[PDB]
Amino acid sequence: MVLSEGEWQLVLHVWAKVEADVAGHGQDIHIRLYKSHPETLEKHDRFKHLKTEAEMKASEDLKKHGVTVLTALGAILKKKGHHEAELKPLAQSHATKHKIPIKYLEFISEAIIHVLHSRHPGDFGADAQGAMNKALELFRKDIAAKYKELGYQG
Ligand code: HEM
Ligand SMILES: [Cl-]
Repeated sequence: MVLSEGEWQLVLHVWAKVEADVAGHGQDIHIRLYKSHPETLEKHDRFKHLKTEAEMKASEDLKKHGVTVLTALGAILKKKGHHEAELKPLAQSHATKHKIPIKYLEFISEAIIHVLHSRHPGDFGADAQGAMNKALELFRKDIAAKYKELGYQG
Protein backbone atom coordinates (compact mmCIF):
# COMPACT_ATOMS: atom_id res chain seq x y z
CA MET A 1 0.00 0.00 0.00
CA VAL A 2 1.07 3.60 -0.44
CA LEU A 3 0.23 7.02 1.02
CA SER A 4 0.13 10.20 -1.05
CA GLU A 5 2.49 13.08 -0.35
CA GLY A 6 -0.53 14.93 1.00
CA GLU A 7 -1.44 12.15 3.40
CA TRP A 8 2.17 12.14 4.63
CA GLN A 9 1.90 15.89 5.20
CA LEU A 10 -1.11 15.35 7.44
CA VAL A 11 0.68 12.52 9.29
CA LEU A 12 3.74 14.65 9.99
CA HIS A 13 1.72 17.75 10.86
CA VAL A 14 -0.06 15.75 13.57
CA TRP A 15 3.23 14.20 14.66
CA ALA A 16 4.60 17.69 15.43
CA LYS A 17 1.87 17.98 18.05
CA VAL A 18 2.95 14.66 19.60
CA GLU A 19 6.49 16.03 19.77
CA ALA A 20 5.32 19.00 21.86
CA ASP A 21 4.65 16.50 24.69
CA VAL A 22 6.15 13.10 23.86
CA ALA A 23 6.08 11.75 27.40
CA GLY A 24 2.45 12.67 27.99
CA HIS A 25 1.31 11.14 24.70
CA GLY A 26 3.28 7.98 25.52
CA GLN A 27 1.63 7.65 28.93
CA ASP A 28 -1.89 8.15 27.57
CA ILE A 29 -1.27 5.64 24.77
CA HIS A 30 0.15 2.94 27.05
CA ILE A 31 -2.51 3.43 29.72
CA ARG A 32 -5.24 2.95 27.12
CA LEU A 33 -3.38 -0.04 25.70
CA TYR A 34 -3.03 -1.70 29.11
CA LYS A 35 -6.54 -0.89 30.39
CA SER A 36 -8.31 -2.09 27.25
CA HIS A 37 -5.96 -5.03 26.56
CA PRO A 38 -4.53 -6.29 29.87
CA GLU A 39 -2.89 -9.19 28.06
CA THR A 40 -0.48 -6.66 26.52
CA LEU A 41 0.66 -5.45 29.95
CA GLU A 42 1.64 -9.05 30.75
CA LYS A 43 4.42 -8.78 28.14
CA HIS A 44 6.12 -6.03 30.21
CA ASP A 45 7.62 -7.97 33.09
CA ARG A 46 8.83 -4.73 34.62
CA PHE A 47 5.42 -2.98 34.36
CA LYS A 48 2.90 -5.77 34.75
CA HIS A 49 2.15 -5.04 38.43
CA LEU A 50 0.72 -1.60 37.63
CA LYS A 51 -3.05 -1.65 37.95
CA THR A 52 -4.59 1.81 38.21
CA GLU A 53 -4.24 4.79 35.91
CA ALA A 54 -2.68 6.63 38.87
CA GLU A 55 -0.09 3.87 39.32
CA MET A 56 0.81 3.90 35.60
CA LYS A 57 1.17 7.69 35.54
CA ALA A 58 3.45 7.48 38.58
CA SER A 59 5.85 4.96 36.99
CA GLU A 60 8.96 6.79 35.82
CA ASP A 61 10.02 3.67 33.92
CA LEU A 62 6.73 3.47 32.02
CA LYS A 63 6.99 7.17 31.21
CA LYS A 64 10.52 6.63 29.90
CA HIS A 65 9.37 3.64 27.85
CA GLY A 66 6.60 5.65 26.22
CA VAL A 67 9.21 8.14 25.01
CA THR A 68 11.35 5.28 23.68
CA VAL A 69 8.38 3.87 21.75
CA LEU A 70 7.17 7.17 20.31
CA THR A 71 10.71 8.20 19.36
CA ALA A 72 11.12 5.01 17.30
CA LEU A 73 7.67 5.42 15.72
CA GLY A 74 8.32 9.07 14.89
CA ALA A 75 11.55 8.19 13.12
CA ILE A 76 9.63 5.61 11.08
CA LEU A 77 6.77 7.92 10.14
CA LYS A 78 9.20 10.64 9.09
CA LYS A 79 10.65 8.28 6.47
CA LYS A 80 7.25 8.37 4.71
CA GLY A 81 7.29 4.65 4.01
CA HIS A 82 11.02 4.29 3.19
CA HIS A 83 11.58 2.78 6.63
CA GLU A 84 13.23 -0.61 5.92
CA ALA A 85 16.33 0.08 8.01
CA GLU A 86 14.28 1.47 10.92
CA LEU A 87 11.85 -1.47 10.82
CA LYS A 88 14.47 -4.25 10.72
CA PRO A 89 15.73 -4.05 14.38
CA LEU A 90 12.17 -3.45 15.64
CA ALA A 91 10.84 -6.61 13.92
CA GLN A 92 13.92 -8.52 15.04
CA SER A 93 13.34 -7.74 18.75
CA HIS A 94 9.54 -7.84 18.73
CA ALA A 95 9.36 -11.14 16.84
CA THR A 96 12.35 -13.04 18.26
CA LYS A 97 12.76 -11.62 21.77
CA HIS A 98 9.57 -10.04 23.07
CA LYS A 99 7.19 -12.14 20.91
CA ILE A 100 4.64 -9.42 20.27
CA PRO A 101 1.88 -10.73 17.96
CA ILE A 102 0.77 -8.43 15.14
CA LYS A 103 -2.62 -8.24 16.87
CA TYR A 104 -0.99 -6.30 19.72
CA LEU A 105 0.32 -3.82 17.16
CA GLU A 106 -3.27 -3.28 16.04
CA PHE A 107 -4.21 -2.66 19.68
CA ILE A 108 -1.53 0.00 20.11
CA SER A 109 -2.48 1.52 16.74
CA GLU A 110 -6.04 1.99 17.97
CA ALA A 111 -4.73 3.56 21.16
CA ILE A 112 -2.57 6.04 19.21
CA ILE A 113 -5.62 7.08 17.15
CA HIS A 114 -7.77 7.48 20.27
CA VAL A 115 -5.19 9.60 22.10
CA LEU A 116 -4.56 11.83 19.06
CA HIS A 117 -8.30 12.47 18.72
CA SER A 118 -8.62 13.05 22.48
CA ARG A 119 -5.74 15.53 22.67
CA HIS A 120 -6.15 17.24 19.25
CA PRO A 121 -9.85 17.01 18.31
CA GLY A 122 -9.49 20.10 16.08
CA ASP A 123 -6.37 19.18 14.16
CA PHE A 124 -7.15 15.45 14.09
CA GLY A 125 -10.26 15.61 11.91
CA ALA A 126 -11.43 12.98 9.46
CA ASP A 127 -8.78 13.66 6.80
CA ALA A 128 -5.94 13.66 9.34
CA GLN A 129 -7.29 10.54 11.07
CA GLY A 130 -7.59 8.72 7.75
CA ALA A 131 -3.98 9.52 6.86
CA MET A 132 -2.59 8.37 10.17
CA ASN A 133 -4.69 5.18 10.01
CA LYS A 134 -3.05 4.52 6.65
CA ALA A 135 0.45 5.24 7.97
CA LEU A 136 0.02 2.89 10.93
CA GLU A 137 -1.50 0.25 8.66
CA LEU A 138 1.53 0.44 6.37
CA PHE A 139 3.80 0.11 9.41
CA ARG A 140 1.95 -3.00 10.61
CA LYS A 141 1.88 -4.55 7.15
CA ASP A 142 5.62 -4.04 6.66
CA ILE A 143 6.58 -5.31 10.09
CA ALA A 144 4.30 -8.36 9.58
CA ALA A 145 6.19 -9.08 6.36
CA LYS A 146 9.50 -8.90 8.23
CA TYR A 147 8.09 -11.19 10.94
CA LYS A 148 7.36 -13.79 8.26
CA GLU A 149 10.81 -13.33 6.72
CA LEU A 150 12.21 -14.24 10.18
CA GLY A 151 10.02 -17.36 10.35
CA TYR A 152 7.46 -15.94 12.80
CA GLN A 153 3.79 -15.71 11.90
CA GLY A 154 3.02 -13.10 14.56
C1 HEM B 1 4.29 1.39 17.61
C2 HEM B 1 4.58 0.14 17.99
C3 HEM B 1 5.84 -0.14 18.82
C4 HEM B 1 7.01 0.51 18.80
C5 HEM B 1 7.40 1.68 17.86
C6 HEM B 1 7.87 -0.08 19.80
C7 HEM B 1 9.16 0.29 20.09
C8 HEM B 1 10.00 -0.30 21.02
C9 HEM B 1 11.38 0.04 21.27
C10 HEM B 1 12.16 1.18 20.56
C11 HEM B 1 11.83 -0.77 22.24
C12 HEM B 1 13.24 -0.81 22.86
C13 HEM B 1 14.19 -1.58 21.93
C14 HEM B 1 13.69 -2.95 21.50
O1 HEM B 1 13.61 -3.87 22.37
O2 HEM B 1 13.38 -3.15 20.30
C15 HEM B 1 10.75 -1.67 22.61
C16 HEM B 1 10.81 -2.67 23.57
C17 HEM B 1 9.77 -3.48 23.96
N1 HEM B 1 8.49 -3.49 23.43
FE1 HEM B 1 7.86 -2.34 21.88
N2 HEM B 1 7.16 -1.08 20.44
C18 HEM B 1 5.91 -1.15 19.86
C19 HEM B 1 4.91 -2.03 20.22
C20 HEM B 1 4.93 -2.90 21.28
C21 HEM B 1 3.77 -3.58 21.84
C22 HEM B 1 2.32 -3.43 21.34
C23 HEM B 1 4.15 -4.33 22.87
C24 HEM B 1 3.15 -5.16 23.71
C25 HEM B 1 3.46 -5.46 24.98
C26 HEM B 1 5.59 -4.18 23.00
C27 HEM B 1 6.42 -4.78 23.91
C28 HEM B 1 7.75 -4.45 24.10
C29 HEM B 1 8.61 -5.07 25.08
C30 HEM B 1 8.15 -6.20 26.04
C31 HEM B 1 9.82 -4.50 25.00
C32 HEM B 1 11.04 -4.84 25.88
C33 HEM B 1 11.17 -3.70 26.88
C34 HEM B 1 10.36 -3.99 28.11
O3 HEM B 1 10.19 -5.20 28.42
O4 HEM B 1 9.87 -3.04 28.78
N3 HEM B 1 6.03 -3.31 22.01
N4 HEM B 1 9.65 -1.35 21.84
CL1 LIG C 1 -2.63 -5.32 10.52
